Amino acid sequence: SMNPPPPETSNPNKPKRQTNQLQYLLRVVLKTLWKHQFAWPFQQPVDAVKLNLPDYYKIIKTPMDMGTIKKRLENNYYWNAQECIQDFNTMFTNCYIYNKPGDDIVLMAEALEKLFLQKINELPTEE
Ligand SMILES: COc1ccccc1Oc1nccc(-c2c(-c3ccc(F)cc3)ncn2C2CCNCC2)n1
Ligand SMILES: [Cl-]
Repeated sequence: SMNPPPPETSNPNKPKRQTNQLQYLLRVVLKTLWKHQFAWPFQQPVDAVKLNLPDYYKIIKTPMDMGTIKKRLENNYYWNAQECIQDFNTMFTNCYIYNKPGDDIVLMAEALEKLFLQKINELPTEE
């Protein structure tokens, strides 16, 4: 089945702001996750056509990936850090819903998620 368009990453009509926490989410969290050895399947939308997963977008109706998150952060798409954190969590959750526990892709997600949680533990206070 066709892939859907990727998630919106820029909205001219949606107010913008920079905060310490959003800067940290881009320059620390996204950066560190991106460089992880297991990051590659998470760096762009799931290409269900290429991967021959005709049921992927029948099951997953709230897709997310780190390529989209990088753009949202760069485009100052988020008003607050919680919106961005939610996107990371959605990305991991989708992986867990579609796949079986113990599958390689799930172990990979779990490694990134642990790293993610470690980094959000050190989220700066919104000074
Ligand atoms: C470990 O990745 C792969 C393994 C074998 C073949 C291709 C692979 O690449 C890949 N790229 C993007 C997504 C996925 C993926 C996701 C996926 C990845 C990220 C995400 F956020 C959500 C789902 N869920 C399942 N898969 C594959 C499908 C083929 N059989 C092995 C798992 N795999
Ligand atoms: Cl596996």
